[PDB]
Amino acid sequence: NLPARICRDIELFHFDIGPFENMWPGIFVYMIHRSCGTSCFELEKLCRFIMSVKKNYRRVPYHNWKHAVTVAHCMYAILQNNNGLFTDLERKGLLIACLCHDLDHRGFSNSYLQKFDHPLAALYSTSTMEQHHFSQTVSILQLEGHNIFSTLSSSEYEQVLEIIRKAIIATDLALYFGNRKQLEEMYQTGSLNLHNQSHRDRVIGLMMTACDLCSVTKLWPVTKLTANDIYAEFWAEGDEMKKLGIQPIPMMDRDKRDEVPQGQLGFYNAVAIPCYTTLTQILPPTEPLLKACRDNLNQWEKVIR
Ligand SMILES: COc1cc2ncnc(N3CCC[C@@H](c4ccccc4)C3)c2cc1OCCc1ccccn1
Ligand SMILES: [Mg+2]
Ligand SMILES: [Zn+2]
Repeated sequence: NLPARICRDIELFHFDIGPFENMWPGIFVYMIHRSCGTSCFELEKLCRFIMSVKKNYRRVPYHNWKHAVTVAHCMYAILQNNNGLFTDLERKGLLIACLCHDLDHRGFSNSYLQKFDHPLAALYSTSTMEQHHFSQTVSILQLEGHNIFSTLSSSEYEQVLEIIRKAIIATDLALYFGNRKQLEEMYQTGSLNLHNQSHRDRVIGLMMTACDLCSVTKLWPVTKLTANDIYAEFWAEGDEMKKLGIQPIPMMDRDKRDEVPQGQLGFYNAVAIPCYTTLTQILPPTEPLLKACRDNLNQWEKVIR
């Protein structure tokens, strides 16, 4: 049962879920309750799903259980401040998608898996980890007593899984660049139509990027510390690249760590600011994400001087 400070602060886009792991499941239950109703999931079925999801996240520095819940929380905040736009089913699916969207991640990029010749890259040639993440989600749903969608009709079940599939695939950031370009064209020609399912999928995709990247929308101390965990995986990957005989990109090369601030500038200019700029144009109540993103861009510019 949620303490008062969290009942309040959880509505803030910049909420941080804290260091107490055992609290995160109740945090997610509360979010899904508040967004989708307490009559919607069988409580002990949902609990069991949640613990099995936790168990199939790995102890990696960043792509871990904490990241998953944090991304779900960003989605909760977007959904709360955009009442009436998304269906019951969409809100259920998106929150579950966010919880599940990095299942069984190793802390390595699709590119590294492809260079390594990992079996997953043979099985899923594109969006490799993201296809696996969705595969893991289904496997967990098929375990005895884990079908949190058991009361929905067959049709609604296939529907919500497809919502989840597309949302998890969309977290492959390689897809974001084209998606966002399409959406910005749509916005500026006044052609964006939320009743159009393909447009709607794009908007959900962008929301999934926004949540996945949300470390850059927290207050600076959180953003800065989260970047330590992000780079710990990047640098581990570049070491691994060095071990296959391949010179890693700078971002993954620990020997170029003094360039981290310049790198952050690059990322904010080319990815984060455009992402939340476009999201605020479509969903104006998401503006606090953009403002916090800009403040962090200013902090990184401060570090450089
Ligand atoms: C919050 O920090 C980041 C989070 C990221 N999350 C997912 N993917 C990334 N990258 C994937 C490959 C390309 C990269 C990118 C794309 C466009 C411009 C810049 C970077 C995005 C990320 C890069 C980040 O900054 C790390 C930024 C960085 C870049 C270079 C050297 C040191 N740090
Ligand atoms: Mg991912
Ligand atoms: Zn993620």
